[PDB]
Amino acid sequence: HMSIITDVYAREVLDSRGNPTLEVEVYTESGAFGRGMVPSGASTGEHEAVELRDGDKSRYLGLGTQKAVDNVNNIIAEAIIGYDVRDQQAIDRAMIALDGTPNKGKLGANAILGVSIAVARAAADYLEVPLYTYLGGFNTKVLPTPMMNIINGGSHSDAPIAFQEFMIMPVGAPTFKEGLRWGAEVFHALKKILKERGLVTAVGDEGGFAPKFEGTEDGVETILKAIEAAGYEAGENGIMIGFDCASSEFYDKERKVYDYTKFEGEGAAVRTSAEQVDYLEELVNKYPIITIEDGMDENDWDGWKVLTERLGKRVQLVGDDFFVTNTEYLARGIKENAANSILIKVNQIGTLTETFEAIEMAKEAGYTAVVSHRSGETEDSTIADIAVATNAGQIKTGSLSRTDRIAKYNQLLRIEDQLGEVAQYKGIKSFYNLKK
Amino acid sequence: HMSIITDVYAREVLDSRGNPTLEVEVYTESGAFGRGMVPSGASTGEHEAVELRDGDKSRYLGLGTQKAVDNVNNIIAEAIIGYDVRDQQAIDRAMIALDGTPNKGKLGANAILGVSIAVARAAADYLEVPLYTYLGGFNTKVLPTPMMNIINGGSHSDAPIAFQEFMIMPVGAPTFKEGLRWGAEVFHALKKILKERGLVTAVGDEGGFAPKFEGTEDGVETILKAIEAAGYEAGENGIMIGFDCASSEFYDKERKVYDYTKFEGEGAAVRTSAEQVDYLEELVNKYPIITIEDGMDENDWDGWKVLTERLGKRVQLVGDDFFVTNTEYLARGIKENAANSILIKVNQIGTLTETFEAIEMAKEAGYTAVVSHRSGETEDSTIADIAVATNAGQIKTGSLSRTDRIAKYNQLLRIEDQLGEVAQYKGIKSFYNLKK
Repeated sequence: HMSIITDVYAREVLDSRGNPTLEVEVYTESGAFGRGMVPSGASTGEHEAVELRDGDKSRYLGLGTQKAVDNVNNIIAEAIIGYDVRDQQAIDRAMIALDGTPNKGKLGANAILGVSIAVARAAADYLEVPLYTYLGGFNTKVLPTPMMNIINGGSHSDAPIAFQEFMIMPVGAPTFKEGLRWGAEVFHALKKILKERGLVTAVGDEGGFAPKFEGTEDGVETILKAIEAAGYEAGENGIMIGFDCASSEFYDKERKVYDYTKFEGEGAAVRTSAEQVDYLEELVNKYPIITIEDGMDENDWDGWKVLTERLGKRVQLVGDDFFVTNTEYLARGIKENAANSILIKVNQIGTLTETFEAIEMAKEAGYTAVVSHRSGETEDSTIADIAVATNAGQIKTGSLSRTDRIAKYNQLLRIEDQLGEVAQYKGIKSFYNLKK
Repeated sequence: HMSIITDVYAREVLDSRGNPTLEVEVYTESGAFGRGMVPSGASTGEHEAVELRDGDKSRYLGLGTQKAVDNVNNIIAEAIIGYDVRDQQAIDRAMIALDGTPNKGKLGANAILGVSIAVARAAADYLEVPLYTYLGGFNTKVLPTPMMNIINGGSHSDAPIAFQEFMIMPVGAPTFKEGLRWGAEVFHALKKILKERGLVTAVGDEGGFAPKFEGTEDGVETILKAIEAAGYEAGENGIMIGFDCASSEFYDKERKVYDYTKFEGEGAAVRTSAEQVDYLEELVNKYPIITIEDGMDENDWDGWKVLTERLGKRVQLVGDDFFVTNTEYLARGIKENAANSILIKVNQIGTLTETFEAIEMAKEAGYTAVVSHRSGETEDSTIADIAVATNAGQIKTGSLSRTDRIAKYNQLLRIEDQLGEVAQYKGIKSFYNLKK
């Protein structure tokens, strides 16, 4: 038919670290071939694209997702059928205003993401045309600019460091074909610094470091020296650096300040709201610095003003929790009048329709839509393809430790060659409203 | 040429930890565009298969595969048109004549494997059959068995241990689905202790760790005890383990004696050839083994003849560096009883048809085969379906706590869903080399 439906199939698969996910076959006869699934991460207690799990001993130690798959696999056969897969919106938006749960799922947020992923894929590679380029008109070309990691912290790290990560960028990059070498170099060349001086024997994350390092204020030698003779200049021109500070971790709501004495030593002073801000601004003033991420909790409604009050046209700040690409919060960013970037963790936004609506809504004013990877990932590059399709601009995928991220990078380069002529990056306009 | 295997299209792509590889596409005159790619790994000198890497030191320290991509596109593009409409062997096994070198370095084992995989994974393009069905056996319904690295070693060992990598093995699940869990459950049990241990929880990109013990009257006790606490039994009525000895290396070539003062503390203990096998005689019996990779050295000829006479039905003699998956080397082991099994490395052998033929010849000599993971881990899951195609089943699949390793099962659960009705679990009686 290619326009009517009377038959489909679906199933489940495993994911990274052992959080299996969905897998649905929405083909028409033997007239379609592709794949459909979604990454995942198990949690609760927040308005995420929260994920539904089984817990039954038979369902892979209680970590199976067949129970959430059952909401689709039990009540279809030939009963509810009658809608088509060509109509992207008929699946995307006719569904939400039937359940309307606040945290994005009763039958499954990951289910509703993977299902529409399959919907998009069901004829993408059929058309013999790239996936990103055909979901509306023809207007998706830009590979999201990758921001790379150099440090990690918290319980995601082997050593006691607070800030969840520090990040640098290839702002000098001409094109992705050649640029693929730069990021791989920054990861390969993380074993030759210590000798100039005599330093510590510890290991680290996907390509960031977790050292037994005495104090936060000194984190310079392990990074700047492994910026210079990482193969590249460091200084404060030509090359940039960035940070990240795990917004919704800790807030002394009982006293209207923050705290950072969790990881500061017992001999340290009280780091505050303003001591946090001014300590980042210290490197904003006399360090090559543009990009920042997180630091302020789900509700730091007024606090998101602050990092763009005086840290004005000199930086760009990503906010995970209060933005999460969610529609209501993405609107309230305007109500606060001072948002500047957003985090687009794929399993925080749900359907692709809302994904692109919110992405364009943000990027209209210059927001850099950072589509960020997740622990539980599959062999498909659906997330980076979505980022390309929605012309997000920025992508956060850690470093080259994991082949499932290497797969995203490879698929995006394949895409670049299918494009042919895309040596594109927007220069200083990549962060846009900047003159410092 | 309405039905002639006409066109190809390869490219250069990536794999684990920033190493380039190659991807191939073969087009039929029916509507095919199929994609497929191969992992990375290279050597030189003896008969071992060899990659062709770009001489430009910029392209990943000279690890660029663009020259292999050219060997495909500028040479094979004219050697595929006009040939037979349907002939698996004639189509695929004819690349050594074109290369002119036995090790296949001039054209490339990776490129040759990609060329083969393109047509072999053309199922939905036009074959009407799955890959396992096509590659030489029609109605196989065989399922995998993981040997996984969770504790590192070998080259990383300043401690009083040597072992290159511990492989834990599941054997005795009630039915074919439950075998996956029976092997996957152990990494969680190891993590149960390691995190509270802290004794350098160094994480390798395999997904494992590198812990240390102190001495005897406990060192190994925890292997038995932790799985007891988890409840899983031990032995060929339970969980069994296998070791990658890395014998061919540790056996100092300049001295030719298994002197283990190399990795252990300086002292007295030393093992010779006539005294090594008592190492296993004391180890295996209280801590059972299932699979041993390259049980002992290749420069030790007269002395492989104690293990197969003492425990020669319980200790699988998996030969990797004894065979290098090559036809001539495998025939060597066959000719005069140097082992009883083969480790497969598809990127070493070169083609799916060569892998199938090698497994067929191993079956003819009573040798069980095992596909194995390689350093450059792909996202394409073709490399592992050949084992199910030839009923080899077992696979070395890194550590299942990561996506590079999970993707293979994420693929093969589709095969497990497709057995038919006749999949009664052979299980502990699957072996034909063992339990003669």
